[PDB]
Amino acid sequence: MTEYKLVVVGAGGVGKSALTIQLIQNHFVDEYDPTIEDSYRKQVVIDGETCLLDILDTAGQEEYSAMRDQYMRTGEGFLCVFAINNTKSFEDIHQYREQIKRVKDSDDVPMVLVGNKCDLAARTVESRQAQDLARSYGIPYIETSAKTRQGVEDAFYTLVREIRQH
Ligand SMILES: Nc1nc2c(ncn2[C@@H]2O[C@H](COP(=O)(O)OP(=O)(O)NP(=O)(O)O)[C@@H](O)[C@H]2O)c(=O)[nH]1
Ligand SMILES: [Ca+2]
Ligand SMILES: [Ca+2]
Ligand SMILES: [Mg+2]
Ligand SMILES: [Mg+2]
Repeated sequence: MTEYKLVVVGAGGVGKSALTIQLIQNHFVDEYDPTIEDSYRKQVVIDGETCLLDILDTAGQEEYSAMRDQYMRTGEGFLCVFAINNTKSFEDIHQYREQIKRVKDSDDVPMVLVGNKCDLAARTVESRQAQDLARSYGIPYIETSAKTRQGVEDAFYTLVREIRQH
């Protein structure tokens, strides 16, 4: 069956693990345990196609930035996550996109911009600002909440649909 290699990237604490675990395991991780690098696999049907999602949950702590090159080489599609209550995390997106662009030597890498924690009211990144960033990258913007599950499947499945346009 077709396999899709997804990689979830973004600053520390934005909810990469919580999103991935919500998708794969259907529960919300409330506690905060920083990730080094974990892998998840699951067979799922997306638009009629049985496929295997292979998902890499990466480190947001800058200490582990040396590991990015390796996972960017291997990944087919990138979920670029910030939190809508973390302006700095939104600004950090560009450094991830730029490295992906270098490593892939490509301006057309399958990606989806994700504004997570949309259940929280302390928003400092408005939808339109993120829409604009995604537009400049040629990619979709989707808001999510790992806590409520809002948008979670949509974000990951959209990334599969972007890889398929590639
Ligand atoms: N309210 C709310 N809290 C969230 C959401 N996603 C994550 N959190 C919380 O934010 C904290 C960090 O989540 P986590 O998934 O561990 O972030 P991370 O991006 O994987 N961290 P790291 O980069 O260090 O591995 C946790 O306490 C988690 O419960 C969300 O959608 N809504
Ligand atoms: Ca829980
Ligand atoms: Ca692009
Ligand atoms: Mg994590
Ligand atoms: Mg503002």
